[PDB]
Amino acid sequence: EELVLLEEQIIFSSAGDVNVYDLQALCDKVGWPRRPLTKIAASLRNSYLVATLHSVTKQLIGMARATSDHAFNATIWDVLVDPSYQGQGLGKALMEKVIRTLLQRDISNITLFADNKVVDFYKNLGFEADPQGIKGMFWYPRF
Amino acid sequence: EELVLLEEQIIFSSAGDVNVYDLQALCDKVGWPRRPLTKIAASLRNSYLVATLHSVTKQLIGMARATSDHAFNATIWDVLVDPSYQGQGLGKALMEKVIRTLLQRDISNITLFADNKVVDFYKNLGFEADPQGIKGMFWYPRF
Repeated sequence: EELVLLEEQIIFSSAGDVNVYDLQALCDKVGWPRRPLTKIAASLRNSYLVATLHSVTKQLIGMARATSDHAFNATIWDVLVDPSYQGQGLGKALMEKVIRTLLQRDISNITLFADNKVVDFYKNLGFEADPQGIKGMFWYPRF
Repeated sequence: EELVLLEEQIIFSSAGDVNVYDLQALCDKVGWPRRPLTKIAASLRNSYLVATLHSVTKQLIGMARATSDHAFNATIWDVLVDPSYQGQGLGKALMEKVIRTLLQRDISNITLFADNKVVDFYKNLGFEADPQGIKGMFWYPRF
């Protein structure tokens, strides 16, 4: 559940205790538009998994979460690493521990939706786009 | 929550009371491989929405479900209609009431993963594949 990955030491956790203001700040640094904090809070309590990287010298520096039906499917959302800490393998390690936690829970199929600029990053983790022509689709997206 | 769509009368419901054996039979008729009934049961209890079509003259004839983080995302899974009842607009109406229920709950982005043979069916409902080059990805899929 709580594990040191690096040594300042970077700690992984799947406790899911994220302060919504800390997450907002982290989303600001990576240039994300703000979303209502009560909604962020709702999304955290109702995610199947909330996985965090913290920097204790505790500062939140990464997050990934997933939705799931606890059986067949889990979809990963909102993966981000503090840009001051990128390039050090911390995103790659966050995702690995997320995938492994979901496999540990026997979830048959792990899914995500990837921006074009970050598709190769997911390929290198074992994700595969449009398997056998399956298409990811959104309802009237505004991106 | 419970609504008549057609008149035998076809009833829509979002109660989520699905007997796992009824669902297994319905999956058999559309030619789906079986999955462990305890897992199906788990997937039903832990879906954000379980939507059913029944034929009362009660026989289960359609289902759709979704996962969700109750805020920003909902992904639709396991949409099926009894093949004896296909072509009568019942799948199209099941999906509409699913989308509308999710919008009623203020979910920002509605997602699904579509087989190639059924992508146009979802387009005609307002879904859009690979918006701005986003790619749906699975982890080591075996399809």
